[PDB]
Amino acid sequence: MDIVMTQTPVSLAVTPGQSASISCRSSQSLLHGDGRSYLYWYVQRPGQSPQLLMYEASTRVSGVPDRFTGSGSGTDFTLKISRVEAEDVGVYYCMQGTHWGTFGPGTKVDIKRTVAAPSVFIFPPSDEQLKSGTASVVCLLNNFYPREAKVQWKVDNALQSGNSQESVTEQDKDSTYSLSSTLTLSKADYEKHKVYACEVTHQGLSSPVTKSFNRGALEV
Repeated sequence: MDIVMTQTPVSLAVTPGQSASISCRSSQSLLHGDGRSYLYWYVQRPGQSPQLLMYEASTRVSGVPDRFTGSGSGTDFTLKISRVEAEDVGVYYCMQGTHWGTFGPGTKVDIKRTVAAPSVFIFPPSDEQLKSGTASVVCLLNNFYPREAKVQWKVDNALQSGNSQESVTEQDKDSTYSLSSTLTLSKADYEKHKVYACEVTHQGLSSPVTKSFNRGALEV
């Protein structure tokens, strides 16, 4: 009698770094006389052709990351991921080896985009730009989520507004953003002040972070 394969769950969403384990079930036992159960695990990543991950239920294919392990015998099997990584997105199918048939229904492994606080850094202007008579101070926000972020400039601890421009990258595929905030002053006005600081507000930060530097350059 031909074998019917079923998988659970239909889908799961996890954060990179978590563990996971999906299940596969066969309508008939896959156990052979040699004590081995002929069960394959495949993954189909977006746009790619299926890739073999496991054979004989518990033997990982050479080259497959060691985060993948397999277990099970007879009619019930599991694929285990000790640490889910971003590149594990895809549909995971099981397939029995007793006779030629279709994949199981598959389990789509999604990956949740969590809140990521930005890494903030400030950059004094270069002497080459100061020669042109213009000073541009840059505050960089690297790889954050979600998009909403506030950058408040302060010159000698005076709140600034109207002399800064923001440039954000397109959404990454990590779905994170990177942003630059450039405070532009004349060379004369730049050398009129000592402390330059950017204060970033982002829901990934329990409190707003301030990066500063002291002209003449002490980074605080």
